[PDB]
Order: sequence, then structure tokens, then C-alpha cells
Amino acid sequence: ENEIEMRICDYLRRHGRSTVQDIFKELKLEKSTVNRHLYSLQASKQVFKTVEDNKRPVWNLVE
Amino acid sequence: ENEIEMRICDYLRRHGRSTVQDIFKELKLEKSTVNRHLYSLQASKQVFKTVEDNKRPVWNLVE
Amino acid sequence: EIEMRICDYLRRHGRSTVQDIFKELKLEKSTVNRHLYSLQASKQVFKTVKRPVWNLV
Amino acid sequence: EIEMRICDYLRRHGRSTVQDIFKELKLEKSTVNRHLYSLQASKQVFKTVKRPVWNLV
DNA sequence: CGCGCGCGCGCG
DNA sequence: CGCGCGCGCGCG
Repeated sequence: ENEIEMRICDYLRRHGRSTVQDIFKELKLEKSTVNRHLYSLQASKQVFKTVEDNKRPVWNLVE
Repeated sequence: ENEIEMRICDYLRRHGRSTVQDIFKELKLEKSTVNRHLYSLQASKQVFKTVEDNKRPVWNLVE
Repeated sequence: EIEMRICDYLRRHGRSTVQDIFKELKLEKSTVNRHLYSLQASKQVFKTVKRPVWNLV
Repeated sequence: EIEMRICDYLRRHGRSTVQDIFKELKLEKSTVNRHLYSLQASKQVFKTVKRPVWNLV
């Protein structure tokens, strides 16, 4: 859903750098639902992630 | 939700042995939501699983 | 054991897709891939890319 | 390297919880556990149970 | 189409 | 409280 993606981006716009944990717990969505859209949004260059070895990816808006 | 668990058990009652795949695709729920309740239902002895090494667990009602 | 058979296929045929390997060895694609990625971690095999192509060392 | 330090702690102190290990080694619990379970798979260490307790061989 | 994935995990 | 988990994976 576009609505889910809107809410994910709005969360990132409000909070900045975040793991899937911060996002899904706040939005009250499944972790998997959020990750699906995070990786989808990464593909369309709307979000980006940084990953330290063996750590949860950290996400933020490209803008 | 109890409703989710009801639907999972009803699926199993109708179809018998199933992986999380069969269930979540039919119920239109996230795989994680279904697995959460499967493992919860396993704990309360309402469902059981069999697992061949390196394969998806197969689930069925205890009854 | 499975890893032995995989490395042996590679040792004989060289560059191979997972498809080449599982077809010959009569094994599940997922099984062969699980072992290839573990062998990759072991620095025993490597892939080129997808349709990855695998080979020894 | 981390696995070296873990096995060395075990070699010196014997039966240890992940808590014992990470506190001494100054490492994340998740890091130590990831390596213990890999060493378990390697048949290098084993656990008794939870609060698992770990030791060599 | 890359896929190795089992995973439930929320955990502080 | 066991937790190692990263995981997005839907894939045929």
C-alpha cells in the first residue's frame, strides 16, 4: 500500500536515522511489512540504508 | 488477535498439513503474523509441527 | 558429504551454475545453494555474477 | 579473532555463561552469542541448559 | 529470478 | 529472557 509507504517516510522525515525496530514499533505494523517497503523504497531511491557489519541496517530519507 | 488464531486453525481444519506458506498466502496475512500465532498455538498444545532437517516446518491441528 | 560432492563436481567441471550442479547431483536447488554459500564463507568456492556462476578456491 | 578470544576465555575459566564472556571480553552479547553458536556448529564448543552454559569441545 | 531463508524474536 | 536474527524472499 502507498499509505504504508507514506507513513514510513513520514516517520523517517520526523525522526531521521532509524532501524526497522523503531519504525514498526511506532507505526504498529509488522516488521516484515515495514522491511518490504523499506527495501522497495531503497530500490526507487527514496530511502537509503547504512549497515555496519553484523548490525541492523539504519535507514533514512534520501531527501 | 483471537480472530487470526481462529482463521489459522480453521485453515488447518479444512486443509490439514500445511507450511506457513500455504496459510499466509490463503489468509492474506503476513508470514510473520502467521508464524507468531503458529508458535503460540504450539505452546498451548493446539497445533503441532514436524520438521525434516533444513525444510519448512509442516503444521497441523492437534485435534 | 553434500559439500564433498559439490566441490567434486566443481573440481571436475569448473565454472558451474547452481542449475548445472543440482541437476547432475540429483539435489534440491535450495540444498545446493545453502552449501555453496557456506563454502563461500569458508573461502572454498567463489561466485561470479545475476545467475551466479560458481567455482573452487 | 573474536572466536579465538572466546575459546581462550573458555580454555582458562571453563563453564561460562554468555554474560561471563561478554563482560570480560568487552563485547556485545549478540556478538558473543553469534560466535558461540557458530563454534557449536563447528563442534568446538557445547552448551548445557535456559541460561545456557558454554564450554570447549 | 539474484534466493542461501529456518525466523516465531518482542529482548531493554 | 531461551535470542544466535541480518530476513526484504513472493520463487513455481
